[PDB]
Amino acid sequence: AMRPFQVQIPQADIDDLKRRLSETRWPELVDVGWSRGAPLSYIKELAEYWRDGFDWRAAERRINQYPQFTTEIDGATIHFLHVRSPEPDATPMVITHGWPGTPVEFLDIIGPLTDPRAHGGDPADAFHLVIPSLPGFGLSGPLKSAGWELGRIAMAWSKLMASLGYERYIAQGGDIGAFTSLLLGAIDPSHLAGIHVNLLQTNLSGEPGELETLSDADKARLAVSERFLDDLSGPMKMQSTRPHTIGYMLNDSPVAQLAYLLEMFKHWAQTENVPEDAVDRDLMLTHISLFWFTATGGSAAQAHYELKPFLPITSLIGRSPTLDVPMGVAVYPGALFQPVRSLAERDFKQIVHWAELDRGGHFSAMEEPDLFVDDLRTFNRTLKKL
Amino acid sequence: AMRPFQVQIPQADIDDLKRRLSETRWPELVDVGWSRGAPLSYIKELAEYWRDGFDWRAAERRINQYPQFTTEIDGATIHFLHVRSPEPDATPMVITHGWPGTPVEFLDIIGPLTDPRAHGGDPADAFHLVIPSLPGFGLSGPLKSAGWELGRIAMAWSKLMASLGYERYIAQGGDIGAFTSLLLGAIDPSHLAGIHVNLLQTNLSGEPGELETLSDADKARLAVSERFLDDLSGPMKMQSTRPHTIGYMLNDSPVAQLAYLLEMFKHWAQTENVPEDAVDRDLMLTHISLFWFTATGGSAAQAHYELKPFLPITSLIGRSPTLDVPMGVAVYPGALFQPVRSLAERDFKQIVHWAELDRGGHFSAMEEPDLFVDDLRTFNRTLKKL
Repeated sequence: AMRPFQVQIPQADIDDLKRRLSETRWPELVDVGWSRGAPLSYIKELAEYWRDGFDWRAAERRINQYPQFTTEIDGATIHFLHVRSPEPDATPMVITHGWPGTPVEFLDIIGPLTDPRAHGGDPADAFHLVIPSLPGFGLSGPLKSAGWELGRIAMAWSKLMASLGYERYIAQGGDIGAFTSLLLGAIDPSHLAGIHVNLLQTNLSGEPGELETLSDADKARLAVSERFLDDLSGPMKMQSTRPHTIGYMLNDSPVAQLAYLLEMFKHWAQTENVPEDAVDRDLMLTHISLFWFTATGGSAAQAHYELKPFLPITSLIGRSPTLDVPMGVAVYPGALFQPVRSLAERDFKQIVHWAELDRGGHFSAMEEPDLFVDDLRTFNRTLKKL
Repeated sequence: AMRPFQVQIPQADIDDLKRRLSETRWPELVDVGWSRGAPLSYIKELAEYWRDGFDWRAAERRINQYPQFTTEIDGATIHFLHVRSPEPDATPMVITHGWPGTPVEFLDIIGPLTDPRAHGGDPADAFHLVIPSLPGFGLSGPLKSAGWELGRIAMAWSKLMASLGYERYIAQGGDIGAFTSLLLGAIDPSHLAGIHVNLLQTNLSGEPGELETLSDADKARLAVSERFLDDLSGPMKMQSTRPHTIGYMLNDSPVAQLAYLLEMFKHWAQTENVPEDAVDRDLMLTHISLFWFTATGGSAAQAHYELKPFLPITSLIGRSPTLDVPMGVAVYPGALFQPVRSLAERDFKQIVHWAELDRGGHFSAMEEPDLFVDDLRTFNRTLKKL
């Protein structure tokens, strides 16, 4: 049974965040720009704005315009947005965030996807949207028990869609949400209209002849991963081994929680100089505040521990089980991993949609809502012609 | 010029630590023992003892019985203990900690090393001790500028010993202190009586015939490293890429700083169930408080960034430059890396002392002061016979 939910942060918690922000003990660090983490000049000014200018209550209102629910599945609380189109025949779609994600990434796409008529679009392009928070993340709240490996998440998701009455839906996502959607392919193929992933990593099989078949451009695309592995993989390594330790390090300092996530907003998102290049500052702070207020820094960190075998820091080699479900792929230029189509085609036998976009990074929908919407609309048009 | 120094933590800073401790926002985490970080039951009780029972002023007094100084070398403040033996002909020795080290590791060995006569030892075994804090660590205070690669540390150390009037000394250490001492071998061989390392990692060269020459036991010893690399390397990976981020995550929460270092006291030290198995709790909290009070969590983290090329997460392969300086090696069973003698002999041409101890981990002197003292005494006796 679905229990109506609204975000309502107690006033005392907001007061506590402001107190902690003004009392931050700022470290003495050398100025090397963003090279070793957020520079003091940037993070201090942002932290001050976070305290003095950011309007949490307004952000809370913007989120609460969307119907939300919580339900219990397999021993965990799951929070989700459920936004019905005014078109009854809209195509159901579950959009799943990854780490460090929240449904707030998707505020800018919800309107256009669910109500295209009101956004100058074709009413035939409508979706009904389900936007859940991963177990242990943000509004789903912290975990009371562990063991949430990918297959368990996928099983949960199929139960959710089934109990909402959706017998045919699209599974969409990036990062953890991409894996979840891909696993839905094996777990719930009879109810899956299609899978769409906006972040795809393609592994070499490890078999001899494969490399020779790749062009210089394919190989360069595979080597893109080297930036993440060398420079950006620290948080994933920490979370895949000691997520509790990360918890202690995020839960008791707002600036710690800020500084940690600024890494993704600077480098995972596609930026030039600052996070604001890619994402609106108030949206970013909304996203970040969710983690802080829900105190799920540590519980969310558990996901990397649970998904260790799937981590690119664990292995970049090996065929995935074959997948016959209609599939769409979107390649964002700033994505940390870049898929090679022929490697993708090796395992995924019904890729019906392959799009290469010219801007946007890791948080694709969040960074480039219009591109993302146009893309998903095109994909669904293709599905309907099958 | 050497400026007399004493540790004197302002009372307000102690009051601030107690306030922050009682106001800790404890994360909701599942109970999986130590598997994913410090369990809540352990860290909460320790944090309460830290606030209510631990006597910082007493720890401060114990440290201040040793003459200390600060001096400026190559643009950085260096703090050091300087403990002269009552034997004027004692052998000078510089003992260098690593990460996450402090001179407090050595309180239990200072007396026996400098004044063996008073400790039932032979006065001929005496050392004069120099015990510096690495640039950016603890009592040396945070860095105002970066660029502190190993060679720069070694150059600094040779300048320090020279200006203290020591024309012949032993360089001793583990971890960063081991590398520093080994580099002193190339940088200051005319003033080096010998090098002693209590943590030695031995790299394969990468050359063909080498593996065949190793016994099953040698190979098993090389594979010991797998525990560190798989399970314990997160903090080093984070610090080698984003030490500022780590800074923000340690500087504004005592419990964060506690939880982070508990990793080393649990797993790097040789324990069975708890840190207290290996190290006295009050000594541990003294060590940990140093980082907190000096606010050098972030500045110390810089060392992994600066020493990236030397990191075992970076490379485990390649010959080191040949070294002809008289060398001593001590192998502690709980050390994270275990040296193979024949690999050591490959590069180090005058190993005169090789000892295999039966207890103790990473913080060898701290965990097993009597073994460590007996070992260094034996080593120096060997040097004198050369």
